[PDB]
Amino acid sequence: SEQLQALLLEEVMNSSTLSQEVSDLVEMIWAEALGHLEHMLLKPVNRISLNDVSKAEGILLLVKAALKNGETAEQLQKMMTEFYRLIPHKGTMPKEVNLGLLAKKADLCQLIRDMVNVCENPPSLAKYRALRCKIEHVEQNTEEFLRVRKEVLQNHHSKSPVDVLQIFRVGRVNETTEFLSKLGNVRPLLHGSPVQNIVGILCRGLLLPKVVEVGNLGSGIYFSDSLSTSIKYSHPGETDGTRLLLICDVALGKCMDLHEKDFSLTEAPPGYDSVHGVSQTASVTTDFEDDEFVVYKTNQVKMKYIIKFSMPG
Repeated sequence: SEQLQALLLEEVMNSSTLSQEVSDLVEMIWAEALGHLEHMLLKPVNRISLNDVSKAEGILLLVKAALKNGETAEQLQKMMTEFYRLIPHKGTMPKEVNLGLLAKKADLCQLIRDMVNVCENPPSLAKYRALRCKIEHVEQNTEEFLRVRKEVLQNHHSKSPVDVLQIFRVGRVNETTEFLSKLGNVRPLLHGSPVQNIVGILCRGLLLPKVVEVGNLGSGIYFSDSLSTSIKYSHPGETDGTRLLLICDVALGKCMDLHEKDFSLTEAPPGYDSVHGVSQTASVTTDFEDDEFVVYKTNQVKMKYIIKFSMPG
C-alpha cells in the first residue's frame, strides 16, 4: 500500500553498510563533544537554539572591543550577564573578563552550534553525515595499516609503549581541491589535538587560531614529525579513553629554520611558506624543545588519517 512502500524505502535508505569501528568512533567524538559541554553547562545543549548562539557571539565582540577601549568592569558585568542568560554556565562565574575568557566563550559557542546542527534519521548516521567527510576503516591485515603505523613509529624521542588501536582514512570534500598541491615540500606530519575538538576539525578542517594581544610561532596550525611531542597535545578521552591524532599532508614548502621564538607572526615570514621550530639538539641553541612545523593558511593542510591510540596510563 502507499505508506508501506515508503517505510520499505526508509529501511533500505537508512541501512548504510558502515563499519562498526567508524560507528563507534563517530559515536565517541560526538558523545565526547557533548560531554565537554555538559561539564560546565546548567541548561542541556538540546534546549539551546541557533538564535541564542548567534546572539552570544555578538555580545562577545562588543566585550572584546570594550576591554581594548579600557572600560570599567561594572559595564563588562552587565553585558556578560546577558551572555550568561542565553548560555547558562555553572560553578564560579568568571568575574574578571579578559581576552582569554572571551576566546574560550567563543569556542564553547562554536561547539554548541555544531551540536544543534547534528540533532534532528538515526543518531549514528546523522552524526556521520553532519561531519560531511569520508571516514573509512582500515584492517590490520592490510599492508596500508603497517605503512601508517611505521610512519607514526619512527621519530620517537620518548620511549613509552605506543598502542596503535584503530586507524581510519579521512579526507574533506572541499579541502582536497583547494589544497595547495602545486606548492613544494608536500610531506605528512602529525597534528596533536584533544578528542572533544575532533568533531569540529572533521567538519570545518584545521582553522587558524584567533589572535590574542599559547603558540610560540604565532597564530598558525602547529604540527610535529615526532609522536612523543604530539602526546602532550592530545590528552586522553573521557568517553572511551583513547587519544586521537590527525596525520595530514602539510604543504610547508620553503621553511624557515628559526631558533628564536616569534609570537607576532599572524602569517608566515617573508620569502618562506612555513616555520620549523628546530628542536633542541646536541649543541644548537634553540628555545624550541619539540619539533614544530607551522603554516598560516587553511589550504596548506590536507588531512589523511586519524590515529586512535592509548598510553599506558
